[PDB]
Amino acid sequence: GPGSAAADDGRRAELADRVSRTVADTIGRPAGSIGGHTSLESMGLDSVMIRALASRLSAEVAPVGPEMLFGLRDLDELVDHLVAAR
Ligand SMILES: *P(=O)(O)OCC(C)(C)[C@@H](O)C(=O)NCCC(=O)NCCS
Repeated sequence: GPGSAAADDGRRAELADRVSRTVADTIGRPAGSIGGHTSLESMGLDSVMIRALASRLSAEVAPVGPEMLFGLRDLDELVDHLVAAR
């Protein structure tokens, strides 16, 4: 039927769970605390954590450089890049 919240919104959710676990392992928090709308400032993602997270996302989700991660608002903007890279 009609798209909700968008067309192919479920294809982001398949990648966003892998992103959330990959972020959780980088910052040392429980995986249940992470979610798509969470700001990267609220997760403490400084330059060193971003350089680690880029390598971790390349190993566990899809290839990405830290130059993309410095441009992000939240994990919803990131998963739109990685779902399109596959
Ligand atoms: P990245 O190498 O671009 O930056 C790393 C950083 C630790 C400097 C950055 O993430 C940051 O927190 N910048 C703000 C620093 C600040 O407002 N005051 C100095 C705190 S020691």
